[PDB]
Amino acid sequence: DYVLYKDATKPVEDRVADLLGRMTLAEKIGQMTQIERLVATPDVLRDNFIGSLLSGGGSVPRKGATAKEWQDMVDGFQKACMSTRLGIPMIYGIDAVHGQNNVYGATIFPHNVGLGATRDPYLVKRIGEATALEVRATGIQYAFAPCIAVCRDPRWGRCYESYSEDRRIVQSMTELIPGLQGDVPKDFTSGMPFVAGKNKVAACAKHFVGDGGTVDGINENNTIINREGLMNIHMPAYKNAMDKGVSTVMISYSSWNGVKMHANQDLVTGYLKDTLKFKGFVISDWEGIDRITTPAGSDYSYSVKASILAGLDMIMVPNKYQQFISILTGHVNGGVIPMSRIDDAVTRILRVKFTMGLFENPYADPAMAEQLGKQEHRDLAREAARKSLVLLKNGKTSTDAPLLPLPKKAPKILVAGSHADNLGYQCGGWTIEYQGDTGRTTVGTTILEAVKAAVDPSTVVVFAENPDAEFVKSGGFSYAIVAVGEHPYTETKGDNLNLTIPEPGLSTVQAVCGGVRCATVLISGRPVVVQPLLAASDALVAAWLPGSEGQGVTDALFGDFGFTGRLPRTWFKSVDQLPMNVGDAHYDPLFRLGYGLTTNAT
Ligand SMILES: OC[C@H]1O[C@@H](S[C@H]2[C@H](O)[C@@H](O)[C@H](O)O[C@@H]2CO)[C@H](O)[C@@H](O)[C@@H]1O
Ligand SMILES: *[C@@H]1O[C@H](CO)[C@@H](O)[C@H](O)[C@H]1NC(C)=O
Repeated sequence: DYVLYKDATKPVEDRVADLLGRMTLAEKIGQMTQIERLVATPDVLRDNFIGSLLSGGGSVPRKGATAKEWQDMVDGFQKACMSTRLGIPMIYGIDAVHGQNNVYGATIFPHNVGLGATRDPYLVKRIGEATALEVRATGIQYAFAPCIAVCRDPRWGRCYESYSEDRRIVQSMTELIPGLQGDVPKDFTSGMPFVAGKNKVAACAKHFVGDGGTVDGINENNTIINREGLMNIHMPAYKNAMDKGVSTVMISYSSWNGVKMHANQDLVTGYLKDTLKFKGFVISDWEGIDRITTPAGSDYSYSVKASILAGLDMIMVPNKYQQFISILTGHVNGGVIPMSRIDDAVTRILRVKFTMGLFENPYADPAMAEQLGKQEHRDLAREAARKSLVLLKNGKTSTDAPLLPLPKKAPKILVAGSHADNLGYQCGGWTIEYQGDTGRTTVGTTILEAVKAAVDPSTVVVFAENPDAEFVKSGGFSYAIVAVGEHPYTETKGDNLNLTIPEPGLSTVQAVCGGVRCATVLISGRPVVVQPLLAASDALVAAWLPGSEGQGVTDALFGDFGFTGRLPRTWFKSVDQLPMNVGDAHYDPLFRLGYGLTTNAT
């Protein structure tokens, strides 16, 4: 009664081949199908031999769910999968792209653009490490991260998910990968997948390729650039990912010179697989195959043929699994898609599952639950937040006293602005909900809370969200901290041609700073029109989307640490200049990539 694939002491490739040789067409196509937990039931998982599940943004068992509730959900799905004839465990994926961010009480790290400002790849690794633990705390084995897009136009609604417009910074930050997955061994072959074990997670380098180079930063659009620019800008970090053993790669919605990435056999098979020698699995984006056609979904039969022939291994359906499975089955049965293509896709999927130890530990570890939101992880996020801040101005004239760092002791201070006490706003998109949200959406410390935690007990802290000029002038304030900026957004909702922050933002800064010396904290996913905020402010800090740990902000405002962050993107003078990147011809920045003022700790 020995079955070689169930034997944990055998080599991964022997286990993969042994299992593959036993599988029916239905079992094989099943591996290739990922479905939303929203459509999953025990019978659906068993009857369709489903290979993977995901939670999309905001797909949660319930609002407020505990780590254990997540574990019990995942384990209930796994129980169903393990009960099939072959008992192939599912892999569960989720967008843990700045911590385990769909989950209440999870540590929310700064978004990527802020992490780019740190120039600290070891920090990002340690964030990968903490994120894996917080993901495994919820029973989940697979994170759709890192986004290694090189955003070339900040009008893109996902620019905050890019570490930098400079491919070299992005390349340096692929250290997230061995943080999430573990360090590959001495003699590792570039392109092979790797995950250390049950305390780590499979990663996903996304979105292949040129997602950050789209015309006018239009999300999911066309990236018009020759092979040499594709390979010089958008590709390099994928090779770094191969060298670090990234387990999966997700394909972009975007097109390259008019060809849909989800149908690009030359790039997916010819380049990623045959040239970079990637041996993990390639996954679609969410209804990515549907979007091959215009309109989307209008020829699903073609979407399945084109994508699987292009070299995609797993399809994030994620809802219409019966139609996907029926169509791919028919294509195989009719000789349109050879068995060799199915066998390759399934080889890769199983290779990742076996390598990461999923057949040995298919179920959650309840002892890991307490990793969620752990104070050591918050301290890390707080460090990252502080390191991400870029000080853009610290004095209206070169002769003024520097405003920062501020003194912790003063009779009375003002904290103001729409973003001074709003956790959701300081977290941005991909936090609790897909699009993010407003207000106290999870566990954290707002800027106002951090000020109160930082200041001398004699210091009276006044909060006013949008005070008028008279209120400020009459307040007897020593100084003000005013926080304003962008509202949370994701993907196309963030595509923005004007890049001016919503009002009241500017008007609040003008009223505050017109009455008292002010430090303006700008919360944004990207450079936004900033000359008017600058002209009003004594000091101004670009804080990006710093996450749950607002004490990172006050750590630098009050001089516990000096400002060290440096712009990871060009700050434009005007949106009419865009696209404009470091190294262009017409390069006329307000602040060049690399700019950032410093302070010393007090
Ligand atoms: O979340 C998986 C995958 O998604 C796309 S966006 C996805 C949201 O998760 C889902 O809740 C919403 O209704 O649909 C959107 C896309 O239309 C994303 O490009 C990718 O990075 C992410 O890993
Ligand atoms: C780019 O966006 C326009 C709408 O702005 C749309 O008509 C077109 O199909 C898009 N192209 C691609 C390749 O996504």
